[PDB]
Amino acid sequence: HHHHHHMVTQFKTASEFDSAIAQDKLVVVDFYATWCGPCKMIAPMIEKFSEQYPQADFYKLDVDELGDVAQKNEVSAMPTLLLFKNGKEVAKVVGANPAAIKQAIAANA
Ligand SMILES: [Zn+2]
Ligand SMILES: [Zn+2]
Ligand SMILES: [Zn+2]
Repeated sequence: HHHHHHMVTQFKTASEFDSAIAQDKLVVVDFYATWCGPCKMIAPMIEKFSEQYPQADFYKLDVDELGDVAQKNEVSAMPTLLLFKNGKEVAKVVGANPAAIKQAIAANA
């Protein structure tokens, strides 16, 4: 019954980031870079999760484009999946293990 899609939306600016995470719902943010190997390896999992948890909003952020947002959120390892609810970080999953990311989403959705 794949009658519609959910997307992993790319943040354009810091202000869109700030507003998006303010919501009263799980917001999942994949911090990546085009140079990042493990990020590409986990991209497929994150896309699938976005359509597995339609009650959460999924986004991605290119640290080459919004390195400032990355700096404010203390993202260093890559990929980093940051999860927020009501303006507050609720998980910070570091690295490329799909199992941990899945546990974190399931915990917070
Ligand atoms: Zn149907
Ligand atoms: Zn789809
Ligand atoms: Zn749906």
